[PDB]
Amino acid sequence: NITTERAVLTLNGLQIKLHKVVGESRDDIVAKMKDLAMDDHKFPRLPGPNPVSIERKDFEKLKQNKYVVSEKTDGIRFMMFFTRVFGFKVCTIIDRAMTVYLLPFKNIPRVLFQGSIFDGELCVDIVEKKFAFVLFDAVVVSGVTVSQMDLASRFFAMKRSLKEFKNVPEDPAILRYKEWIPLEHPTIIKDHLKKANAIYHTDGLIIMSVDEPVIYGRNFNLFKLKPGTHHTIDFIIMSEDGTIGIFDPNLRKNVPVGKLDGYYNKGSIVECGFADGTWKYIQGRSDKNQANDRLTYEKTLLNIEENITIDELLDLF
Ligand SMILES: Nc1nc2c(ncn2[C@@H]2O[C@H](COP(=O)(O)OP(=O)(O)OP(=O)(O)O)[C@@H](O)[C@H]2O)c(=O)[nH]1
Repeated sequence: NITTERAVLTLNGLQIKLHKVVGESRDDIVAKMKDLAMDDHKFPRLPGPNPVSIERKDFEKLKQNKYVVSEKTDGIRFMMFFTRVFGFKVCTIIDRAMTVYLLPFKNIPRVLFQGSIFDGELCVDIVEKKFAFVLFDAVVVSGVTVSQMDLASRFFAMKRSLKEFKNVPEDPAILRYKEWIPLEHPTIIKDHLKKANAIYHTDGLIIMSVDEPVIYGRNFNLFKLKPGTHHTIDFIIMSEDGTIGIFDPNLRKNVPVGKLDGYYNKGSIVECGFADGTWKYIQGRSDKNQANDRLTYEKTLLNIEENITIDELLDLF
Protein backbone atom coordinates (compact mmCIF):
# COMPACT_ATOMS: atom_id res chain seq x y z
CA ASN A 1 0.00 0.00 0.00
CA ILE A 2 1.28 3.60 -0.01
CA THR A 3 2.37 4.17 3.59
CA THR A 4 0.88 7.43 4.62
CA GLU A 5 0.73 9.55 7.71
CA ARG A 6 -1.78 12.41 8.15
CA ALA A 7 -0.96 16.12 8.18
CA VAL A 8 -2.75 19.41 8.13
CA LEU A 9 -1.59 22.52 6.37
CA THR A 10 -2.78 25.92 7.52
CA LEU A 11 -2.79 28.75 5.03
CA ASN A 12 -4.44 32.05 5.40
CA GLY A 13 -6.57 31.00 8.37
CA LEU A 14 -7.78 27.82 6.67
CA GLN A 15 -6.47 24.29 6.90
CA ILE A 16 -6.16 21.30 4.55
CA LYS A 17 -5.83 17.77 5.75
CA LEU A 18 -3.64 15.57 3.56
CA HIS A 19 -1.90 12.21 3.75
CA LYS A 20 1.82 12.78 3.96
CA VAL A 21 3.48 9.92 2.09
CA VAL A 22 6.11 8.28 4.23
CA GLY A 23 9.18 6.06 4.16
CA GLU A 24 10.00 3.99 1.10
CA SER A 25 6.77 5.16 -0.60
CA ARG A 26 8.10 8.79 -0.29
CA ASP A 27 11.48 7.65 -1.54
CA ASP A 28 10.01 5.96 -4.56
CA ILE A 29 7.77 8.87 -5.61
CA VAL A 30 10.75 11.19 -5.38
CA ALA A 31 13.03 8.84 -7.32
CA LYS A 32 10.35 8.48 -9.97
CA MET A 33 10.09 12.29 -10.32
CA LYS A 34 13.88 12.60 -10.56
CA ASP A 35 13.98 10.14 -13.51
CA LEU A 36 10.98 11.61 -15.42
CA ALA A 37 12.54 14.99 -14.91
CA MET A 38 15.95 13.64 -15.98
CA ASP A 39 17.59 15.62 -13.25
CA ASP A 40 21.04 14.24 -12.55
CA HIS A 41 21.77 16.74 -9.83
CA LYS A 42 23.45 14.98 -6.91
CA PHE A 43 21.00 16.52 -4.38
CA PRO A 44 17.19 16.11 -4.03
CA ARG A 45 15.27 19.10 -5.44
CA LEU A 46 12.04 19.94 -7.28
CA PRO A 47 12.33 20.21 -11.13
CA GLY A 48 11.52 23.90 -11.03
CA PRO A 49 13.12 27.38 -10.76
CA ASN A 50 13.63 29.51 -7.72
CA PRO A 51 13.41 33.24 -8.58
CA VAL A 52 16.03 35.80 -7.94
CA SER A 53 15.30 39.39 -6.72
CA ILE A 54 15.31 41.97 -9.52
CA GLU A 55 18.31 44.26 -9.39
CA ARG A 56 18.84 47.58 -11.19
CA LYS A 57 21.48 45.83 -13.32
CA ASP A 58 18.70 43.70 -14.81
CA PHE A 59 16.78 46.56 -16.31
CA GLU A 60 18.68 46.39 -19.64
CA LYS A 61 18.02 42.67 -20.09
CA LEU A 62 14.32 43.22 -19.23
CA LYS A 63 14.13 45.61 -22.14
CA GLN A 64 16.08 43.51 -24.69
CA ASN A 65 14.59 40.07 -24.14
CA LYS A 66 11.00 38.77 -24.06
CA TYR A 67 9.33 38.16 -20.73
CA VAL A 68 5.93 37.65 -19.21
CA VAL A 69 4.69 38.89 -15.82
CA SER A 70 2.34 37.64 -13.13
CA GLU A 71 1.48 38.16 -9.44
CA LYS A 72 3.69 36.29 -6.92
CA THR A 73 0.97 34.13 -5.26
CA ASP A 74 1.54 33.79 -1.49
CA GLY A 75 0.94 30.19 -0.45
CA ILE A 76 3.12 27.04 -0.65
CA ARG A 77 5.29 25.99 -3.62
CA PHE A 78 4.52 22.48 -4.79
CA MET A 79 5.54 20.45 -7.80
CA MET A 80 2.49 18.37 -8.77
CA PHE A 81 3.33 14.92 -10.09
CA PHE A 82 0.93 12.39 -11.63
CA THR A 83 2.35 8.86 -11.72
CA ARG A 84 1.42 5.25 -10.91
CA VAL A 85 2.66 3.56 -7.78
CA PHE A 86 2.23 -0.09 -7.08
CA GLY A 87 -0.29 -0.20 -9.91
CA PHE A 88 -2.34 2.79 -8.59
CA LYS A 89 -2.70 6.02 -10.42
CA VAL A 90 -1.48 8.74 -8.04
CA CYS A 91 -1.59 12.57 -7.89
CA THR A 92 1.11 13.97 -5.56
CA ILE A 93 2.29 17.45 -4.57
CA ILE A 94 5.95 17.71 -3.44
CA ASP A 95 7.42 20.68 -1.63
CA ARG A 96 10.89 22.26 -1.66
CA ALA A 97 12.23 20.18 1.18
CA MET A 98 11.09 17.07 -0.85
CA THR A 99 8.09 16.14 1.35
CA VAL A 100 5.34 14.29 -0.45
CA TYR A 101 1.56 14.48 0.12
CA LEU A 102 -1.28 12.80 -1.89
CA LEU A 103 -3.76 15.27 -3.36
CA PRO A 104 -6.46 13.23 -5.11
CA PHE A 105 -8.95 14.49 -7.65
CA LYS A 106 -11.93 12.55 -9.00
CA ASN A 107 -11.65 13.27 -12.66
CA ILE A 108 -7.95 13.32 -13.68
CA PRO A 109 -7.58 11.81 -17.24
CA ARG A 110 -5.56 8.55 -17.21
CA VAL A 111 -2.97 9.93 -19.65
CA LEU A 112 -1.67 12.30 -16.97
CA PHE A 113 -0.67 9.25 -14.96
CA GLN A 114 1.86 8.20 -17.56
CA GLY A 115 4.01 10.99 -16.07
CA SER A 116 2.97 14.61 -15.66
CA ILE A 117 5.17 17.10 -13.66
CA PHE A 118 3.38 20.52 -13.43
CA ASP A 119 4.73 23.43 -11.33
CA GLY A 120 2.56 25.46 -8.96
CA GLU A 121 1.40 27.03 -5.74
CA LEU A 122 -1.15 25.64 -3.26
CA CYS A 123 -2.96 28.69 -2.02
CA VAL A 124 -6.32 30.03 -0.72
CA ASP A 125 -9.04 31.77 -2.75
CA ILE A 126 -9.98 34.91 -0.76
CA VAL A 127 -13.34 35.18 -2.44
CA GLU A 128 -14.35 31.54 -2.09
CA LYS A 129 -12.58 30.55 1.11
CA LYS A 130 -11.53 27.38 -0.69
CA PHE A 131 -8.02 26.21 -1.54
CA ALA A 132 -6.77 26.67 -5.07
CA PHE A 133 -3.81 25.06 -6.83
CA VAL A 134 -2.39 27.46 -9.40
CA LEU A 135 -0.27 25.98 -12.18
CA PHE A 136 2.70 28.10 -13.28
CA ASP A 137 4.38 25.90 -15.88
CA ALA A 138 4.87 22.22 -17.03
CA VAL A 139 7.96 20.05 -17.29
CA VAL A 140 6.66 16.65 -18.54
CA VAL A 141 3.01 16.06 -19.68
CA SER A 142 1.78 12.44 -20.19
CA GLY A 143 5.30 11.11 -20.66
CA VAL A 144 6.29 13.83 -23.16
CA THR A 145 9.21 15.96 -21.91
CA VAL A 146 8.04 19.51 -22.59
CA SER A 147 10.83 21.26 -20.61
CA GLN A 148 13.12 22.41 -23.49
CA MET A 149 10.37 23.96 -25.56
CA ASP A 150 9.29 27.57 -25.01
CA LEU A 151 6.66 28.70 -22.45
CA ALA A 152 3.67 28.81 -24.79
CA SER A 153 4.40 25.24 -25.95
CA ARG A 154 4.56 24.02 -22.30
CA PHE A 155 1.19 25.60 -21.54
CA PHE A 156 -0.23 24.25 -24.79
CA ALA A 157 0.80 20.69 -23.72
CA MET A 158 -0.46 21.17 -20.14
CA LYS A 159 -3.81 22.73 -21.08
CA ARG A 160 -4.36 20.04 -23.72
CA SER A 161 -4.19 17.20 -21.21
CA LEU A 162 -6.48 18.82 -18.69
CA LYS A 163 -8.92 20.10 -21.31
CA GLU A 164 -11.44 17.41 -20.37
CA PHE A 165 -10.91 17.69 -16.60
CA LYS A 166 -13.59 19.13 -14.40
CA ASN A 167 -13.31 19.95 -10.77
CA VAL A 168 -15.98 18.67 -8.48
CA PRO A 169 -16.95 20.19 -5.04
CA GLU A 170 -15.30 17.38 -3.07
CA ASP A 171 -11.92 17.96 -4.88
CA PRO A 172 -9.34 19.20 -2.34
CA ALA A 173 -8.20 22.20 -4.46
CA ILE A 174 -9.46 24.23 -7.33
CA LEU A 175 -6.96 23.59 -10.20
CA ARG A 176 -6.31 26.94 -11.91
CA TYR A 177 -3.72 28.23 -14.47
CA LYS A 178 -1.29 31.20 -13.96
CA GLU A 179 -2.23 33.90 -16.48
CA TRP A 180 1.09 35.31 -17.74
CA ILE A 181 0.89 38.81 -19.32
CA PRO A 182 3.68 40.21 -21.65
CA LEU A 183 6.08 42.59 -20.03
CA GLU A 184 5.35 45.17 -22.74
CA HIS A 185 1.70 45.40 -21.71
CA PRO A 186 1.80 47.79 -18.55
CA THR A 187 -1.89 48.76 -18.55
CA ILE A 188 -2.87 45.10 -19.15
CA ILE A 189 -0.43 44.06 -16.45
CA LYS A 190 -1.86 46.54 -13.91
CA ASP A 191 -5.36 45.49 -14.62
CA HIS A 192 -4.48 41.78 -14.34
CA LEU A 193 -2.65 42.51 -11.07
CA LYS A 194 -5.79 44.33 -9.72
CA LYS A 195 -8.04 41.36 -10.63
CA ALA A 196 -5.49 38.86 -9.28
CA ASN A 197 -5.31 40.59 -5.98
CA ALA A 198 -9.11 40.32 -5.55
CA ILE A 199 -8.79 36.53 -5.39
CA TYR A 200 -5.35 35.70 -4.00
CA HIS A 201 -2.79 36.77 -1.47
CA THR A 202 0.13 38.04 -3.52
CA ASP A 203 3.67 39.05 -2.61
CA GLY A 204 4.51 41.32 -5.58
CA LEU A 205 5.13 39.98 -9.10
CA ILE A 206 7.15 37.34 -10.98
CA ILE A 207 8.78 38.14 -14.33
CA MET A 208 9.63 35.06 -16.49
CA SER A 209 11.33 34.48 -19.90
CA VAL A 210 8.95 33.62 -22.64
CA ASP A 211 11.36 31.31 -24.40
CA GLU A 212 14.05 29.77 -22.26
CA PRO A 213 13.52 26.06 -21.29
CA VAL A 214 12.76 25.09 -17.67
CA ILE A 215 15.55 25.69 -15.15
CA TYR A 216 15.63 23.48 -12.04
CA GLY A 217 16.97 25.41 -9.05
CA ARG A 218 18.01 29.06 -8.76
CA ASN A 219 17.15 30.75 -11.95
CA PHE A 220 19.04 33.95 -12.30
CA ASN A 221 16.68 35.03 -15.10
CA LEU A 222 13.41 34.52 -13.12
CA PHE A 223 12.88 37.73 -11.16
CA LYS A 224 10.66 38.46 -8.26
CA LEU A 225 9.67 41.90 -7.03
CA LYS A 226 8.32 42.65 -3.54
CA PRO A 227 5.99 45.72 -3.34
CA GLY A 228 7.88 48.49 -1.58
CA THR A 229 10.58 47.89 0.90
CA HIS A 230 8.81 45.27 2.97
CA HIS A 231 11.64 42.78 3.26
CA THR A 232 12.01 41.25 6.74
CA ILE A 233 14.84 39.10 8.28
CA ASP A 234 14.78 36.42 11.02
CA PHE A 235 17.54 36.90 13.45
CA ILE A 236 18.57 34.87 16.44
CA ILE A 237 18.86 36.59 19.79
CA MET A 238 22.39 36.12 20.93
CA SER A 239 22.11 38.19 24.16
CA GLU A 240 19.34 39.23 26.45
CA ASP A 241 20.35 42.81 25.47
CA GLY A 242 18.92 42.10 21.97
CA THR A 243 22.16 41.34 20.03
CA ILE A 244 20.78 39.84 16.84
CA GLY A 245 22.86 37.39 14.82
CA ILE A 246 22.52 35.67 11.40
CA PHE A 247 23.46 32.06 10.63
CA ASP A 248 26.60 31.09 8.72
CA PRO A 249 25.61 27.62 7.39
CA ASN A 250 29.17 26.54 6.80
CA LEU A 251 30.64 27.67 10.04
CA ARG A 252 27.30 26.51 11.61
CA LYS A 253 27.83 29.52 13.89
CA ASN A 254 25.61 32.56 14.24
CA VAL A 255 27.48 35.83 13.65
CA PRO A 256 26.58 39.14 15.51
CA VAL A 257 25.23 41.69 13.09
CA GLY A 258 23.31 44.37 15.03
CA LYS A 259 21.45 45.03 18.34
CA LEU A 260 17.83 45.69 19.15
CA ASP A 261 16.32 48.10 21.68
CA GLY A 262 14.44 46.08 24.24
CA TYR A 263 14.70 43.00 26.43
CA TYR A 264 14.87 39.73 24.58
CA ASN A 265 15.14 36.08 25.28
CA LYS A 266 18.50 34.68 24.15
CA GLY A 267 18.10 32.02 21.48
CA SER A 268 14.73 33.18 20.18
CA ILE A 269 14.18 34.11 16.57
CA VAL A 270 12.75 37.57 15.89
CA GLU A 271 11.36 38.81 12.60
CA CYS A 272 12.67 42.29 12.03
CA GLY A 273 12.40 44.96 9.30
CA PHE A 274 15.04 47.62 8.52
CA ALA A 275 14.16 51.23 9.16
CA ASP A 276 16.48 54.13 9.19
CA GLY A 277 19.80 52.35 9.75
CA THR A 278 18.65 49.72 12.29
CA TRP A 279 16.61 46.59 12.29
CA LYS A 280 13.29 46.89 14.14
CA TYR A 281 11.28 44.12 15.93
CA ILE A 282 8.05 43.01 14.20
CA GLN A 283 7.29 39.63 15.76
CA GLY A 284 8.98 36.87 17.64
CA ARG A 285 8.74 33.53 15.85
CA SER A 286 8.00 30.61 18.26
CA ASP A 287 7.90 28.26 15.26
CA LYS A 288 11.57 28.69 14.21
CA ASN A 289 14.81 27.76 15.95
CA GLN A 290 17.22 29.18 13.39
CA ALA A 291 17.98 32.56 11.81
CA ASN A 292 18.20 33.34 8.18
CA ASP A 293 21.61 32.72 6.65
CA ARG A 294 24.17 35.34 5.54
CA LEU A 295 23.36 35.07 1.88
CA THR A 296 19.72 35.90 2.53
CA TYR A 297 20.74 38.79 4.72
CA GLU A 298 23.32 40.21 2.23
CA LYS A 299 20.85 40.06 -0.61
CA THR A 300 17.98 41.61 1.40
CA LEU A 301 20.15 44.57 2.35
CA LEU A 302 20.95 45.19 -1.29
CA ASN A 303 17.29 45.08 -2.09
CA ILE A 304 16.47 47.46 0.77
CA GLU A 305 19.10 49.84 -0.50
CA GLU A 306 18.13 49.63 -4.19
CA ASN A 307 14.43 50.28 -3.50
CA ILE A 308 12.97 49.15 -6.72
CA THR A 309 9.17 49.57 -6.64
CA ILE A 310 6.39 48.01 -8.81
CA ASP A 311 5.55 51.43 -10.25
CA GLU A 312 9.18 52.14 -11.10
CA LEU A 313 9.30 48.70 -12.78
CA LEU A 314 5.98 49.01 -14.70
CA ASP A 315 6.98 52.50 -15.97
CA LEU A 316 10.01 51.08 -17.85
CA PHE A 317 7.33 49.96 -20.37
N1 LIG B 1 8.78 30.13 -9.61
C1 LIG B 1 7.65 30.79 -9.27
N2 LIG B 1 7.36 31.00 -7.98
C2 LIG B 1 6.19 31.67 -7.77
C3 LIG B 1 5.31 32.11 -8.71
N3 LIG B 1 4.20 32.72 -8.11
C4 LIG B 1 4.49 32.63 -6.84
N4 LIG B 1 5.66 32.00 -6.55
C5 LIG B 1 6.26 31.69 -5.26
O1 LIG B 1 7.33 32.62 -5.01
C6 LIG B 1 8.37 31.89 -4.40
C7 LIG B 1 9.62 32.70 -4.48
O2 LIG B 1 10.58 32.39 -3.50
P1 LIG B 1 10.90 33.42 -2.28
O3 LIG B 1 11.01 34.77 -2.88
O4 LIG B 1 11.97 32.89 -1.47
O5 LIG B 1 9.50 33.40 -1.42
P2 LIG B 1 8.92 32.35 -0.31
O6 LIG B 1 9.30 30.96 -0.72
O7 LIG B 1 7.49 32.67 -0.08
O8 LIG B 1 9.76 32.70 1.08
P3 LIG B 1 9.75 34.03 2.09
O9 LIG B 1 10.19 35.16 1.22
O10 LIG B 1 10.70 33.67 3.14
O11 LIG B 1 8.35 34.15 2.55
C8 LIG B 1 8.37 30.60 -5.15
O12 LIG B 1 9.14 29.56 -4.54
C9 LIG B 1 6.91 30.30 -5.26
O13 LIG B 1 6.46 29.61 -4.14
C10 LIG B 1 5.58 31.87 -10.07
O14 LIG B 1 4.89 32.18 -11.04
N5 LIG B 1 6.79 31.18 -10.27
